[PDB]
Amino acid sequence: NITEEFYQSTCSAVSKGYLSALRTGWYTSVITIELSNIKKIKCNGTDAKIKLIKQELDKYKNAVTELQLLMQSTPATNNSGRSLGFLLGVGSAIASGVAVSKVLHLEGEVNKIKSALLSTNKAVVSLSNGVSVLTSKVLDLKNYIDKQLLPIVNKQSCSIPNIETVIEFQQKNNRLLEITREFSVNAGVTTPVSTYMLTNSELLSLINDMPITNDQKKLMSNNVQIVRQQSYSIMSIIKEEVLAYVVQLPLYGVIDTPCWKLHTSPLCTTNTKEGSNICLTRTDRGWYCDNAGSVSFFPQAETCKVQSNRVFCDTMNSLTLPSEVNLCNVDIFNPKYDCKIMTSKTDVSSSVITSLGAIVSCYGKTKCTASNKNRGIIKTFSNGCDYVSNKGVDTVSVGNTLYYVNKQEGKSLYVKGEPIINFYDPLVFPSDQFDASISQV
Amino acid sequence: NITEEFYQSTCSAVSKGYLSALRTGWYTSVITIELSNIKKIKCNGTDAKIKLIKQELDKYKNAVTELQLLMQSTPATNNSGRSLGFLLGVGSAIASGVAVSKVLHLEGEVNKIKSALLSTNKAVVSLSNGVSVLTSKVLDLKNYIDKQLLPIVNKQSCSIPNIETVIEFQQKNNRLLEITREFSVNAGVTTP
Amino acid sequence: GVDTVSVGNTLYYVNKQEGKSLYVKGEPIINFYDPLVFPSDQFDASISQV
Amino acid sequence: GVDTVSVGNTLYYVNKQEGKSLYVKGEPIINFYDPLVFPSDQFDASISQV
Amino acid sequence: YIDKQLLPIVNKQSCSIPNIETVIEFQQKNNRLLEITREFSVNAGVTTP
Ligand SMILES: [Cl-]
Ligand SMILES: [Cl-]
Ligand SMILES: [Cl-]
Ligand SMILES: [Cl-]
Repeated sequence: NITEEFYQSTCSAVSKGYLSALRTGWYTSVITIELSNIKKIKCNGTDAKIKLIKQELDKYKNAVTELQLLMQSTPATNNSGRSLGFLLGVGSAIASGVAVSKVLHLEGEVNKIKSALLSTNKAVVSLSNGVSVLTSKVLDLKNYIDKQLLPIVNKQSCSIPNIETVIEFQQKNNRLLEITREFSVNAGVTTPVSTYMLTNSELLSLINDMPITNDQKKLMSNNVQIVRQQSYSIMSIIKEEVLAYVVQLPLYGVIDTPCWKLHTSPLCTTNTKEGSNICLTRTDRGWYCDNAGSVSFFPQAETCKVQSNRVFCDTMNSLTLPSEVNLCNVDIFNPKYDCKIMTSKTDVSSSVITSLGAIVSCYGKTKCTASNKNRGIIKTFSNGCDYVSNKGVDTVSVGNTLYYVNKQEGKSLYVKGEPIINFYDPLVFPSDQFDASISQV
Repeated sequence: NITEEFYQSTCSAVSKGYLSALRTGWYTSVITIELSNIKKIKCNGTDAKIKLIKQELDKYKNAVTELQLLMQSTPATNNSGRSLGFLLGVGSAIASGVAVSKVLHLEGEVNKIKSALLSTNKAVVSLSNGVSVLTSKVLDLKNYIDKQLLPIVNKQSCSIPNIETVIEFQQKNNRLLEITREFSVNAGVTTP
Repeated sequence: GVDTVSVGNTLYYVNKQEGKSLYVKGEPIINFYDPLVFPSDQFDASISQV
Repeated sequence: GVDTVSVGNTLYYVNKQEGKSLYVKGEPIINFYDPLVFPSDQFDASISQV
Repeated sequence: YIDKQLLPIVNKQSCSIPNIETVIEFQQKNNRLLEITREFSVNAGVTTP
């Protein structure tokens, strides 16, 4: 159950009650498509059905050629001031998948995988470097072409195939064309992993066969759409009648730990004289999750995805902070943690839509209200930082900007308190601390 | 007519003459596709045209199953120093649409919409919360499957369909597959 | 009359939209400040704050 | 010889690109500054500006 | 004709489904055999004209 508290003293709000799903590691599987090595199409027969097969077989060959050009390259990808995102480190997202992909280029490795998938479509292979991976065969075009399409290709006659075969081949070949299509506009690396790359059935099956915890299996299976978004597909090799690409799946080593979202907004004095005011803003906004005795902090919004009451985050875009970082919500002047803030003289009106309400920073001549769809305006905000819950409120207006509030169910608590900006003498207040803290000020 | 002035004193330039089109609010409509509830495909006939229909009908079922898994989740999305972007507030882009979506989960609301779109493909429905929305039916696979594909599915015979029907069904079903495709890689929320 | 502009190793194509430009001459305001007391560490500031 | 690096709760995989690294030893330059007069609010600065 | 055009659909469990034009063509070629047999069977093996 989601709850929320607004702190009038620091113009901020915390949303509690969430459960964690943090990607901590990676699992790499090798997906294969068995290809038919065919060059020639020996047939002088000008039959329309033969022509259609020839045309489809031509797309097949171009895809293979196109993929071979992609294989020649080494896979790579590249993954505000009121946020602490600049403090983050820089990881290499597909470094694990690429490491596996490089092994696949070694001679014998390809033939090793093909041997394992000879009788079955699912196997575990020991790679020459000494790493085991789940290998899977999702499509056998080699079988279909050699079994259904050989007499119309390998011979001058060329017994004209039925129309249903022409349709069927286009259906089966289509997946190869789409995979090639995605890789070719993404330089061999795609994310999220599409259903062309890995169908819902294949992914669910892969998850079940992943030797992970039953909780992780359940978690990933109920949130496949999120798993896809946190996954990469890496074109590896197309060699000796087999296309292979590495699918890099998220590993959730942290599950069901409490998470909370911190919302922040500018806190300024409200003197009538324009420009005689000083401002203060908490800069530690973002997602927080308890994690191994510390706290994983995610400054950027893109990093975390919320499903009902569970938060999916990526640890690569996080900081590991002392748990005392939470003290900034209760006592920003606490002696255990130096709470991060920024100062300014620019008192501009704005609103932050929270999980269960809205924070309004209203300054100057700005019209700031909250409304119900039926009644209309039910609250007019005064200058300063204020808050309203989503219960009974549908929209909030700050100036010419109308915000819809989240209609998530849950209780809000208004924690009254003197705005801390009132504690500072404007005559000696440093209003040029773009990245600062309580003690630094 | 566009004009422009450069101010040498402050190293800046202003381009005038433009007309506004500002998004100030949101309008939410409910788009519907009538689906045929089919499980079984009773037919032992190994005819190639039957096989193609079966395969296409299998994609249809997987799409439905895939969408049902997506429905289980609550929709959400996340929408330099020389710019003042850091001064901006933080809205919730799909808060209005999601609010409508939640109403649709309430029992009776679904049947209420289906009743309005019974005779027409365009109607306005009063939702139980007290909000009216334009509702639209853009595809009726329920009609097509039950009218063109029932004898080849509901019975052991299974009178083999013409090749043109096999083509036609793939054409109509394709849209459902693509919609499902977009939702599945976008966690149920797409834009544009 | 201009199609491109080059600054260092960077070539910019200009927009070929039709319309009149006006060059408003004026003393660069940076010349009004004494460098000895000029605060050059105001990342987010204003005229009065400087 | 290294495959991963862990900082706090964050596990980074390292690039397995082949190539030689050189560790150039040297006194951390932060040790050269007196903290009593060190400007720690220079968001965009330089050696001489500090 | 049978051994060249119709063997895979007869000699094997698969049975790669033949095109519709072959179905038509075989009926055309086979027809003559059926008619010859037809004439002989109502004429006790001797026909004239
Ligand atoms: Cl045919
Ligand atoms: Cl909105
Ligand atoms: Cl350019
Ligand atoms: Cl990593």
